[PDB]
Amino acid sequence: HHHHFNLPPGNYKKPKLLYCSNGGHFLRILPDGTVDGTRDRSDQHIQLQLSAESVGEVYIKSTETGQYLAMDTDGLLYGSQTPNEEALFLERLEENHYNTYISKKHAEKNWFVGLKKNGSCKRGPRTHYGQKAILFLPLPV
Repeated sequence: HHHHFNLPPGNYKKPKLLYCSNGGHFLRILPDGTVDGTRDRSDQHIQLQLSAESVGEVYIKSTETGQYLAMDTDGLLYGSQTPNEEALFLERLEENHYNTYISKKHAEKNWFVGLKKNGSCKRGPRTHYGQKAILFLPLPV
């Protein structure tokens, strides 16, 4: 492993909203495959169902469209029609409180799922431990 194994206490029984403290946005996967953040809690594309593949590994899926969150070869998040290797993330506890998601495929480069204050996603290479952009809080829908 290239990363620690502190895991968050939550479970995957129910869908969640992934709230980013950085700018106060909910992770969103649009129908056209676009990924970004929105502060609008009424949005129908922010409800996400997480599921464990192996301990500490998860798929993050739009309950509204069935698209899986994934990060491509150049570090961009996108919504995938199918659950592939680019869609697996290492879900870990951070700062003894938050949830962070590292791209499994690009774990050695420390590429995280992250939202900027303006609500746009961060490209993998631009993320890193210590940023507020990578810190999420899963909230009930």
